[PDB]
Amino acid sequence: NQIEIVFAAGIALFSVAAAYFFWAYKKDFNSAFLVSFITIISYILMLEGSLVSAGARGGEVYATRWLFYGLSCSLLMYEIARFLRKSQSEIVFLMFLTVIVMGTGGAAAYFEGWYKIGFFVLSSVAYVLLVYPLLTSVSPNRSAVAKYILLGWTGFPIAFLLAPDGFGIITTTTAAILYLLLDIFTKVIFYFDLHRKMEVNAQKVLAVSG
Amino acid sequence: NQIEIVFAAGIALFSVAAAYFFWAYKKDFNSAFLVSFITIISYILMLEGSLVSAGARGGEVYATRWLFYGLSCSLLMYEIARFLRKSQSEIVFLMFLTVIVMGTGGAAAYFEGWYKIGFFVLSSVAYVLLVYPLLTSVSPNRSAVAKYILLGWTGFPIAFLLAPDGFGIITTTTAAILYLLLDIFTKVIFYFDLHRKMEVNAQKVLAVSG
Amino acid sequence: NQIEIVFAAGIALFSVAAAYFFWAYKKDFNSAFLVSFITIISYILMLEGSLVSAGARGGEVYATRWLFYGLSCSLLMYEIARFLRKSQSEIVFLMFLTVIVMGTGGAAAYFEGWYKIGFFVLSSVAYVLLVYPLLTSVSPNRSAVAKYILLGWTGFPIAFLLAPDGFGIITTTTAAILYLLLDIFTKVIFYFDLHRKMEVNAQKVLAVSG
Ligand SMILES: *C\C=C(C)/C=C/C=C(C)/C=C/C1=C(C)CCCC1(C)C
Ligand SMILES: *C\C=C(C)/C=C/C=C(C)/C=C/C1=C(C)CCCC1(C)C
Ligand SMILES: *C\C=C(C)/C=C/C=C(C)/C=C/C1=C(C)CCCC1(C)C
Ligand SMILES: CCCCCCCCCCCC
Ligand SMILES: CCCCCCCCCCCC
Ligand SMILES: CCCCCCCCCCCC
Ligand SMILES: CCCCCCCCCCCC
Ligand SMILES: CCCCCCCCCCCC
Ligand SMILES: CCCCCCCCCCCC
Ligand SMILES: CCCCCCCCCCCC
Ligand SMILES: CCCCCCCCCCCC
Ligand SMILES: CCCCCCCCCCCC
Repeated sequence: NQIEIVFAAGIALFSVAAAYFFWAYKKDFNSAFLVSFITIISYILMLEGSLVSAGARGGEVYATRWLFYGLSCSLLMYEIARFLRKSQSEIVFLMFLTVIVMGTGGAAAYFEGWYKIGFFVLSSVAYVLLVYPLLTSVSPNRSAVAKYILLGWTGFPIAFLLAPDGFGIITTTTAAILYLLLDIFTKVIFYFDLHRKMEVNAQKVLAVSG
Repeated sequence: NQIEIVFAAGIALFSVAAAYFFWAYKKDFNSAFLVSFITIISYILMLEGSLVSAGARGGEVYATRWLFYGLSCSLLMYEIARFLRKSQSEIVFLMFLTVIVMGTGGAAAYFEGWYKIGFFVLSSVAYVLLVYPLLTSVSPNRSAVAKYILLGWTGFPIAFLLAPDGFGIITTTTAAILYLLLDIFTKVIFYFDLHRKMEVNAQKVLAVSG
Repeated sequence: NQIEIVFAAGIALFSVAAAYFFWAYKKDFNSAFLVSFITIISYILMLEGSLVSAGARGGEVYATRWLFYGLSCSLLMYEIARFLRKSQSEIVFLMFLTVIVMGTGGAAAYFEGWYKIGFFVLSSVAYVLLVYPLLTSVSPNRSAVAKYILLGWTGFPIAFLLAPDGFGIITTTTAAILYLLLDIFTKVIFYFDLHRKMEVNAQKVLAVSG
């Protein structure tokens, strides 16, 4: 009952964000639009109940959340890594790491016992490899970005461990509200905050070889 | 009984098209070959009955059709967008839209009630965003292409609404014949018609910077 | 019992290989690391028993093995094709073929009767198209590479036909040991053997236009 309302709020908010982002930005590759549109699909699937499995302490796990993050967060990571002027091959690497983090997180959420532990460890290893080059970047853009990695991206494995995906210390519904707050921060606030600086950065890189 | 014959015809025709396209074209990236080869796989899976679900008015839905279109139609969209000399980042955007249209169409086909409606709406929104830059292109190549978008690509959501995927006004078998006709048009006739002009266009773009 | 030990050995070995490859190579796009990390995930899923189906002569089939090869072997194929200085569009083509080979091989393994035969034929056709430009390459690098294609990549369809995936002449456990030997050869020995020559090749291509 309660969790349907959370998922409905997610559908509504990301529909508004997608419509806004498409209208506000240039009518070309709009990662902000795609990230939100994909998240709409993900929230509808969770509302539908398409793959709900038993979590810890009697909660539920919605492992398609994590699988769709493999797509939307790769777009986010493209923006972040470009913003920090990583090389093209490091951008691709970081995007691969991102997909791996999300895919193994979905496995860790769904599976049990030692499989959950094993997949959570692999996800965490790839995640350390993902954020270390972001957090240690010498780019002047590192601090604008660090707050998304530290409070947003890193909030997810913390929420995961508390949630039925992990130990089940908090309920399914409270976990879902937490994931929705983190989604708004990493997928919507991120662009309101950084869209213009990222576009200006993209123009400077285009104009200046090297 | 009848629908097995339709799917068998699809297997046979796309096997011949793939063999022809591989032989006829250069032994390099051959999108025509890949589009047909992928469609072969899709028809075998539908003949096998791998994920058949109940549609409207007592028909059947073969939602893997739509999922495989996310792969083969991205290759088609690459050809179309390149043909109209869209920028590299607009090509990628249009390819993303294409995958979204097909993925949400497969969800709309499979799911029911308000979920079918919701996913059909999201698919239609992405589809309007996909074809608007194609149909309004100033490229001299726009008219050669418009007939595929207007009669072929747009025939699919019309067939979908009539089919058990949508309202079920026509039977599963009649829908499948219609989808096969649309497949031959958008995946085979398309290349017989446009292959040479697309290759010439690709050569001119390679030779002339700007 | 016995096969759990094989899968555990795979988990252990690829974890060591991934850790070694990440440490040994440059902290940038590391295909050797990703190939091994992905294979870890695949072995954990097979140990878990996530999609086990009945094979021939009373064996078992682990069709997720083949599906994950579509990802790890595309990275390998990127390295191989680059090593032979194939053009960018031929590299993409070969990578598409690779995904098709693995995807249809997973279908052939899982399905039965004429579907197994049909999908094995399609996989074999794409595989001939994949290796013919590798085996006939005029690159001086062709011979270093030919032993991986001839003994490793081609060992898989042979093992497949013997295994419960195919005729079931050998048991599930013996097939799994054979696949693990082939994995170590094509994914680990490959890099110990060829890593330096591939990096030197990549530097020469970067430095010399044409
Ligand atoms: C929705 C938007 C974003 C940026 C989501 C990010 C998610 C993560 C960083 C999740 C990480 C995980 C870790 C590191 C390990 C356990 C499994 C998780 C997938 C929750
Ligand atoms: C097989 C070849 C092609 C070009 C297929 C194209 C399919 C579509 C354009 C389908 C579109 C859909 C729409 C717009 C909305 C409902 C769901 C559909 C997937 C049928
Ligand atoms: C794990 C690493 C590698 C390089 C795996 C390669 C696998 C193949 C070349 C498999 C080929 C198949 C063929 C050609 C036809 C039957 C199905 C297979 C997938 C086994
Ligand atoms: C303009 C360039 C955007 C690049 C988008 C890359 C596509 C990411 C797909 C990841 C699939 C899991
Ligand atoms: C500049 C565009 C880079 C696109 C990066 C692609 C990442 C692909 C990851 C695929 C993993 C499934
Ligand atoms: C059922 C008792 C009412 C629950 C009130 C808590 C809901 C507020 C959640 C808001 C999260 C932003
Ligand atoms: C020669 C360039 C061809 C580009 C092919 C792009 C690959 C599309 C994959 C889409 C996956 C759903
Ligand atoms: C010039 C090659 C452009 C390739 C476009 C890639 C599209 C990736 C879409 C991935 C969505 C799942
Ligand atoms: C069962 C009665 C015969 C059905 C004849 C209609 C089949 C012709 C379909 C051709 C579609 C191109
Ligand atoms: C440095 C360039 C590496 C290119 C990696 C391509 C991504 C392959 C994804 C294939 C998905 C099945
Ligand atoms: C130089 C990087 C080339 C990357 C090749 C992408 C191959 C995409 C195959 C997608 C099939 C699902
Ligand atoms: C159960 C009888 C012992 C089986 C011994 C064979 C195991 C050796 C396999 C090693 C493969 C490299």
